[PDB]
Amino acid sequence: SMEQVAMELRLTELTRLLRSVLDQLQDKDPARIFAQPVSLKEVPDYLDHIKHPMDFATMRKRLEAQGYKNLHEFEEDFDLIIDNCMKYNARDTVFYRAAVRLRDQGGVVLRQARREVDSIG
Repeated sequence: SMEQVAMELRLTELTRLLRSVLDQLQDKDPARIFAQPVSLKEVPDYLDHIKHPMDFATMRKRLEAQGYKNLHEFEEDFDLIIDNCMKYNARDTVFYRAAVRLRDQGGVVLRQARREVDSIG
């Protein structure tokens, strides 16, 4: 149908916006602490602590499969990155600190993205 296509153009544009959002968030992690999944070869107990691992490469795969239906689902995944880190790592670690800084700097980006999503519809 013509509607199904209109719908698909909206998703494609949402994906385009979320891709730019993802790039902006990932720039706030210059150390690349959150770039890839935590290695289960190197942290073999990880899944005993963290039940829903997340990282920027895994978000990018979902994004490019147009697997995010709305900004809420995208934010859920970004929040996992931060919250998993803040639980697994102690407060006095470069990892925890990196998550706090990503959360704080990401807030600004996410704030405007929500306005753009509501605005463009």
